[PDB]
Amino acid sequence: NLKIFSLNSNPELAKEIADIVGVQLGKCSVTRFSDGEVQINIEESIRGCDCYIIQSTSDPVNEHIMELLIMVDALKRASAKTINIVIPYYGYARQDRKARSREPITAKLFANLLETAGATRVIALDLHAPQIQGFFDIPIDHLMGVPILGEYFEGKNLEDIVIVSPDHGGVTRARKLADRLKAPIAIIDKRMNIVGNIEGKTAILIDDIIDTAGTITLAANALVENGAKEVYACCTHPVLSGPAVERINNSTIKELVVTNSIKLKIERFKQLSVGPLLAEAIIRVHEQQSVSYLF
Amino acid sequence: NLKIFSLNSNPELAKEIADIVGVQLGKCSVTRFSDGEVQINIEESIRGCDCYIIQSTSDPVNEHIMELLIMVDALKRASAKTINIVIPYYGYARQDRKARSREPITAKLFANLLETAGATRVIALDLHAPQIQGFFDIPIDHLMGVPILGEYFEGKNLEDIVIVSPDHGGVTRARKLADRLKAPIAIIDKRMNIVGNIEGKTAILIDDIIDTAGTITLAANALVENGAKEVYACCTHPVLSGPAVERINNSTIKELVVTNSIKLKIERFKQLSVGPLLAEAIIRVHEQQSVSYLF
Ligand SMILES: Nc1ncnc2c1ncn2[C@@H]1O[C@H](COP(=O)(O)CP(=O)(O)O)[C@@H](O)[C@H]1O
Ligand SMILES: Nc1ncnc2c1ncn2[C@@H]1O[C@H](COP(=O)(O)CP(=O)(O)O)[C@@H](O)[C@H]1O
Ligand SMILES: CP(=O)(O)OC[C@H]1O[C@@H](n2cnc3c(N)ncnc32)[C@H](O)[C@@H]1O
Ligand SMILES: CP(=O)(O)OC[C@H]1O[C@@H](n2cnc3c(N)ncnc32)[C@H](O)[C@@H]1O
Repeated sequence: NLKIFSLNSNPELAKEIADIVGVQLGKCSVTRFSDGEVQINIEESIRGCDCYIIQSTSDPVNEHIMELLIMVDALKRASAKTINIVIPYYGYARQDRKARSREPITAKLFANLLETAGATRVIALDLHAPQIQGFFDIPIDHLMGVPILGEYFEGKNLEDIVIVSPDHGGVTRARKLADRLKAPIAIIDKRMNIVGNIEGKTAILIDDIIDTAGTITLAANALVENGAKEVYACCTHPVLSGPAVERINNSTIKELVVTNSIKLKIERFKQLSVGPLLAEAIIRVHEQQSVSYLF
Repeated sequence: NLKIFSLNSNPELAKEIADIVGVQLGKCSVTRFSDGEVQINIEESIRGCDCYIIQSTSDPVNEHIMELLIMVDALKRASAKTINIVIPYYGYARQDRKARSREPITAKLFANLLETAGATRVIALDLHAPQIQGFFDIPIDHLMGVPILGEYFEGKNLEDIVIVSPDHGGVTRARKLADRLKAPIAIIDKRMNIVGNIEGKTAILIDDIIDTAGTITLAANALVENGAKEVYACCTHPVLSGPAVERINNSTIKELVVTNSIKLKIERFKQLSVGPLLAEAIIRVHEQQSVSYLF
């Protein structure tokens, strides 16, 4: 049958996914010996079971990566039938090529590591570059989070919107959101110009990851300065490190909308859940049903 | 110790490169048996030599891919020291992810095939997606073509330029060319809107591949209709299949600028050579000098 294990990155999301699915989370202690080495106890036999491990490789990234790899090894040697990795947030996704000399392509190395450890398949959400799906030779399902952010805004009954991409590489994303809301797009062209008509419109800034918030807050204020009626901001993954919160709270962003792909105070925010989406992906993968239906 | 072989895709480019490097192309004939199967005769012993093969996997793509793989196999079994692949145009680079269900990720399979056949390293030019560099675990150098197209436009003394991206996924590229030309950018948003000020400006349309020319010609005419003084168009790889030439010749494109990464009658065009760029790269790879010196 189906066993779901949660590691340490996002226990809540895991529990939420297990409940939506209708099963109790797997019994296992994933602790740390006194020396910081990862210790793993899977307290119930799992021979012949299909295991799903839920882990975001978010802060601290290297610890979550290692306890994930170590867990995969434990399951492989314990005879799991399949070892399915559910990764709500894929750390290192941004290092997807040699942008400069002698740089590692970490997203690819992670992929090689996971396969070497023994992973059977991966279920990922809003990967920074969709080409990362090709970094694996094991099956990998890539879910989009935009439909979730889109539904929330549509329910706000907004009028006169313009979807804004905070930089050059986010235009495709901005376009997927514009499509769903039947709206135009404008882009921030920082060398900080604004390409597109944002005058008197409700601007929605969308990015995949919101990390330090420099570009996003900087872009918001400039949207307002240039005539936008109000600015909303959203992303799938709330990394929010450094002075992010500080910056967001002090900006002109009316509301920051994020998902719980990463565990988290912000004054004007709203966290949407990707629990239902992942749970449903899990069931379909497990009942061998079409996943394309989720798109 | 250095030997360069040309396969059938682009003999001219290969000879040009060898002339710059100063070697005579290696002795081998790649022909067809009466039934269509590749026959490969390597006329000289290459034991211990560093072999570089020059092949674009352009039309007919599957034939060029097979003769390349078969050549790699011949070299491997003939004891080449290294087998270095110079790919000016990487066919199948557009299938870099699962954009819709049950699709293959061909760019990745090609990479897996090349390594399986025995490739040591790859030198590629303007890959459709830079992440394709991470599809390999063998070393791969990714040369850029924009600087070549940029130099040629600066020599036009065009004023009031705007670089235009023909769609959402080409904005980063458009930006690298704008940076060069210290110019602004506009983008075509087809659901066919134009986001950006193109009124009375010389518009330069830039894409990586120009295949059927539907989007590009369609974008040109719309640029003109909306107030652009004149439109130029450029790309690195001239696939130009189908009714491309037909369409280009009949459009308002003042001049189509391409490179010779792919072998080619167009009325207003200009072909620039990537021969010098690839040749210097081969020399630096063989000598183990810095390749990043070239960027
Ligand atoms: N419209 C979509 N947007 C983006 N990619 C999608 C969409 N539809 C399907 N895909 C891709 O196809 C994958 C799932 O499809 P498959 O498992 O091949 C087929 P099945 O429909 O049998 O599950 C997803 O993980 C995603 O990568
Ligand atoms: N400015 C840059 N733009 C794009 N790619 C670059 C840049 N700098 C270096 N690279 C990457 O680094 C590769 C070449 O440098 P490396 O082999 O890492 C180091 P070396 O300079 O020692 O050769 C290129 O093929 C390219 O992928
Ligand atoms: C705008 P992009 O092209 O999507 O961003 C990729 C760049 O960000 C850098 N990057 C990688 N990991 C990072 C991280 N965790 N924080 C900040 N930037 C990162 C990479 O070196 C790469 O040059
Ligand atoms: C510009 P893009 O968003 O990178 O385009 C990717 C899509 O173009 C298509 N594509 C793949 N191979 C191609 C080919 N040789 N001819 C035309 N389009 C191709 C596929 O439908 C793929 O999902």
